[PDB]
Amino acid sequence: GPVPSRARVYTDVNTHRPSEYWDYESHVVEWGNQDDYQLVRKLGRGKYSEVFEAINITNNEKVVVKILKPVAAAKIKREIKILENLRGGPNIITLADIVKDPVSRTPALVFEHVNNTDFKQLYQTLTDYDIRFYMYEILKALDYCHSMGIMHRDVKPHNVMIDHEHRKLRLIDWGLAEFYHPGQEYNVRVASRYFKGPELLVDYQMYDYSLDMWSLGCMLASMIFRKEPFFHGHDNYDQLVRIAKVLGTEDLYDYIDKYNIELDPRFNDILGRHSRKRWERFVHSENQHLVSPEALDFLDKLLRYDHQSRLTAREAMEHPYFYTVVK
Ligand SMILES: Cc1ccc(O)c(C(=O)O)c1
Repeated sequence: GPVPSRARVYTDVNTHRPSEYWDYESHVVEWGNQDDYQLVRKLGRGKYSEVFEAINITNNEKVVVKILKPVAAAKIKREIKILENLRGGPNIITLADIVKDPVSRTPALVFEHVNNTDFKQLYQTLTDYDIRFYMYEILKALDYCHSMGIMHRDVKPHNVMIDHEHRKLRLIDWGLAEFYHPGQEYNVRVASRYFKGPELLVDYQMYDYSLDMWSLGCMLASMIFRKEPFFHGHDNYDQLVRIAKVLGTEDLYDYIDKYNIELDPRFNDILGRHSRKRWERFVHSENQHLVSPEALDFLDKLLRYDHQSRLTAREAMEHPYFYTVVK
């Protein structure tokens, strides 16, 4: 069957820690007071929660309340533990409280206020400098959570909250996040279609932090090339074909050969034969001011089929693309 894989960094972070850290099922939730929070307006509803702008009446501060749907139980406890472990980390959303919602009778997570604007609202109109600046800020969040033994697994523009006026960023929605344990097989039904890594699309379960680096590369490609999304699949199958039209089929078959993966036979009639395209193929008069040799070299090193070959978050922070960013 498939050949096993291990992360090349932060491999054994969870193995050395006491079970209290990663055994989210044994965690005891310290319940706050639901009356401290007054709901103001509904911001949105996703698959697993409803999100509201609210006010913390004990200090008049604005907060965000995420009321969980009563679907999964193990999933709820995992999100709370991950948020508590990461609290105070660079550009990580701050969990302020956990209360029991009086109506839904489910946990409600209370977060520090952020502007009601996601990165998808701004990321197609940034300058070259601001793409570099904000990507460096996202990398600080990813290296921190990876160093803490956690993969986000849902990196996408909607999950990056930005306050452009204040040049501040937060990585949000840790509901799909998981503790990395070497040799563990994970569910491939994570991330949004356009940001899914080839490991998810070929059903390779022993993936790691590097999945977040492919999703980050998809975001960068969409920003520097002004193409939303960069890989525009009609479904999870066509998503891999769209990737193969850019990266080529030869490196795809080498990746599948290396990990001894059984590619779904559905692909035999749709994948075709494609050579790797040079990154200059995507450059045009409308995006050329966002492209540089450094941007293309950095993107090339994130968008690799082999998850073990992608830059790690710390390696990404060292790249020449960020030499222009004031630190
Ligand atoms: C601050 C904020 C806003 C919306 C959200 O959905 C989240 C979250 O899921 O963590 C956080």
